[PDB]
Amino acid sequence: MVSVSEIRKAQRAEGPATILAIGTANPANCVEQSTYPDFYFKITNSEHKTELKEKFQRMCDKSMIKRRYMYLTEEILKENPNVCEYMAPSLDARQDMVVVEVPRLGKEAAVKAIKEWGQPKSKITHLIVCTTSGVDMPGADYQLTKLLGLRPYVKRYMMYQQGAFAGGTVLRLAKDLAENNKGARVLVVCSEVTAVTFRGPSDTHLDSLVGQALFGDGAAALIVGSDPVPEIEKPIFEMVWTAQTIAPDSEGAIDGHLREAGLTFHLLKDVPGIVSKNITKALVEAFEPLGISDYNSIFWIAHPGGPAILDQVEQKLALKPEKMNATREVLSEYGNMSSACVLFILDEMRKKSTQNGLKTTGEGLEWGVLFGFGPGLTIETVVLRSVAI
Amino acid sequence: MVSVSEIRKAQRAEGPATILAIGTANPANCVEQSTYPDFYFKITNSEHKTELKEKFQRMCDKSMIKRRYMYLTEEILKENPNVCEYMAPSLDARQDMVVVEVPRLGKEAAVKAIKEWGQPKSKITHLIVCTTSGVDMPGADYQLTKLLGLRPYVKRYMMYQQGAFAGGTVLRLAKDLAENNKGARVLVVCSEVTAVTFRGPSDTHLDSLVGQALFGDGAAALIVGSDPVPEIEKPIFEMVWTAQTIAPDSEGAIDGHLREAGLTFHLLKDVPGIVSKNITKALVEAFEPLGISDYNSIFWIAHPGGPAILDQVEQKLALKPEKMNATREVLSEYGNMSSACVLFILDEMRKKSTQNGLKTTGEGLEWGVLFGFGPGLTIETVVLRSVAI
Ligand SMILES: CC(C)(COP(=O)(O)OP(=O)(O)OC[C@H]1O[C@@H](n2cnc3c(N)ncnc32)[C@H](O)[C@@H]1OP(=O)(O)O)[C@@H](O)C(=O)NCCC(=O)NCCSC(=O)CC(=O)O
Ligand SMILES: CC(C)(COP(=O)(O)OP(=O)(O)OC[C@H]1O[C@@H](n2cnc3c(N)ncnc32)[C@H](O)[C@@H]1OP(=O)(O)O)[C@@H](O)C(=O)NCCC(=O)NCCSC(=O)CC(=O)O
Repeated sequence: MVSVSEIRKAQRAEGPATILAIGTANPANCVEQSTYPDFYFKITNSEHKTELKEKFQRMCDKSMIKRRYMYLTEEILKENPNVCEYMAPSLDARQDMVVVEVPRLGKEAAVKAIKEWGQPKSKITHLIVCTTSGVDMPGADYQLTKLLGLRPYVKRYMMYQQGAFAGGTVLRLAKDLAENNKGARVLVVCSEVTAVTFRGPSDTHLDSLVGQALFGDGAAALIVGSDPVPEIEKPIFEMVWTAQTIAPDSEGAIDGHLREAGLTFHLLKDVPGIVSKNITKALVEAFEPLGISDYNSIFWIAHPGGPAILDQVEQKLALKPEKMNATREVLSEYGNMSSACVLFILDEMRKKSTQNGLKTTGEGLEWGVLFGFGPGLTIETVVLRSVAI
Repeated sequence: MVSVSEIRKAQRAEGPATILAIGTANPANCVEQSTYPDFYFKITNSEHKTELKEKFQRMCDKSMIKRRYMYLTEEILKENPNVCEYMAPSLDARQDMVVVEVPRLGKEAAVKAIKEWGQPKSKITHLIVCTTSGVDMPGADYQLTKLLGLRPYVKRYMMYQQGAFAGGTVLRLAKDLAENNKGARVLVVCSEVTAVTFRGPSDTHLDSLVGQALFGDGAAALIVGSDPVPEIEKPIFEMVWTAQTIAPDSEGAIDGHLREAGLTFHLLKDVPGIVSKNITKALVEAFEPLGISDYNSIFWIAHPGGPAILDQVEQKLALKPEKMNATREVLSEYGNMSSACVLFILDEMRKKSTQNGLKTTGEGLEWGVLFGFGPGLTIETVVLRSVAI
């Protein structure tokens, strides 16, 4: 009797998944980078490690980060000496921080996105939450449903322990949820808190130390939907095509293990080298089908894992220095916020484009690319189209 | 110049997401339930806790589980006393087990699904991995990509710390990935290992104790795609509609926290009561639009969190005793395997339907329902259509 073909035709959306609102938030504690080496070596009781402190000073001076926002404060760190050690049992304390802070910070960003969107939160049909900081059951998706008062029947996607490429992963996921479901409006929240990875310095673990110069906190929220209601909703960017891949010869480039001493990273190859070496193949896969091969002709969003990734990509491709302006401005004012970074960069780009009277939200250009980089080594690619004005 | 409308039309699939292959696997160690109370109280050094052992005997006798498969053995447990205690620092040891066992067991199930499917593994475009046992970076999705030799550009969805409703969550996700992307073939793997939750008994934590009578290990893998190639591929079930909701008055019904002592569950209400009280609303949302209100007329798959959930649902709705046969057979022969359970039940159902000469893979019936239950309290609903023969 019942036709599945008819149900399927009626159930799906028609146009491209579109970003309709972006909102961000960060912990209130602003930590200057200029003074961080002194602060970090003093709070971890490592002032005697003179040569290591000099190496960390050089890491901070080359970071290209001016400041970062951290949930962790001097007072919290003084109450948690095992978090200040390089390797001490401390997961319970870290989890107690981040199981609450991830959804709290995500809530602030989401409220800002929902206000911009301007439509009832009862129209949110799907919720994607993403974090690399802590895990719990029910997860941060259930907590944000409760905190925001979303409908209990919101369809949830809890992306845990994902890593820094997952701002691209949540976009890749939201595209399919919005496009295959008529009326669907997806709230996307990436919320990342360094309390799980902060730890003291050790001279035989310099890969862990460079994370202490770069990682910062923040959350970003999006509303994503297909078939925007003209003039009620306001498109910012459209998603057109996505990919994910594992770079060859990158085994163990970025490992991260969640243990009794928290989350510890381990770096085993040359991340800037691997990303630079494999970015062109990612661009030809995305843009050869669209007939574009001039990579200065598109707008750019790249996860700023560190400044060397950006510099080597710019050099490899001969990007004009300005292509990475929005990326570098986020790195400078917030540091590497893992999965959220790329979403802050989208917000900076559209805000500066609009503020400065450019013709599109993608710096006056039509087509754009967003890249996430992280453990695997994984590269996430999202092809975007800007919107006029 | 470029038309996004044309790209979107060309990029999407046309028909309903279809399950094209199912494969399962379990650890080799088969643990009888009849003797488990003696084994478990002896291995955890709790033989002196006489009244608690009697309560556990009653839990096991009412479980309706005949046997379970466990990665954990007597030899492993004897090497890990802190895993045998109710609450001892042990996450590092547990993580070391499950970061390897989750992908190993998932690989076995996936190979079986890929063999059934019969098509090149190079046609797998998307991979969803789901587990509640351990987390790592790169995740179990990267490990399975490597173990199976999938293409490096497979698009991955790593669902961590999800909980027992997530066999429904992976179906909900795979439906959108398959339906919105022409040609997409999704490998879905749920792989669940009790090494993260096993722990000794405590008479002030009886909610943790009932998990020790019920939780078992296993993995299940699916191939999901839209637009199956007639007679090359072989549809088993079609997905038509999905939902997820949070039952009212269920705050803290099933909490699970991942700590330095591993994953510990905490039960605070009446799960069978909450599920039974809210299942009818879930069924009317799913089936009122299809015009069906006789819930014996559809085929059933329900997460067997415990036998009381099943009994109270059967009683509430006046299901014939046979509706839950496939569900109860899985509970009996494997116990509660968290997210994988529901996928084992789909395999049992289609195998028994085919074996016994019924007309469809859904026990001779056309429409069916699959439910996942877990932390939140969350209910996942997936509406399925069977396939002839
Ligand atoms: C660290 C940088 C900002 C510095 O770049 P520069 O080229 O400008 O600078 P430089 O060599 O003069 O100083 C950088 C400092 O890094 C340190 N350093 C140098 N060699 C290194 C090595 N192989 N192992 C670890 N750290 C190293 C030294 O202290 C050195 O200063 P000196 O030797 O002179 O004292 C850049 O390397 C960077 O962007 N790398 C980031 C690549 C990446 O892995 N980031 C991904 C996320 S981090 C990660 O850890 C993820 C995670 O854990 O999940
Ligand atoms: C445990 C059962 C198999 C037993 O059911 P019966 O009705 O047949 O039996 P019964 O009362 O005679 O014995 C069941 C035993 O459960 C124990 N028991 C009874 N009262 C309980 C309570 N409120 N707290 C905890 N456990 C309880 C007692 O030992 C009792 O035996 P006696 O008192 O006579 O010694 C059933 O309750 C069940 O299916 N519950 C499962 C509901 C659910 O929560 N499962 C979700 C996953 S578990 C979870 O823990 C998830 C997780 O942690 O993530």
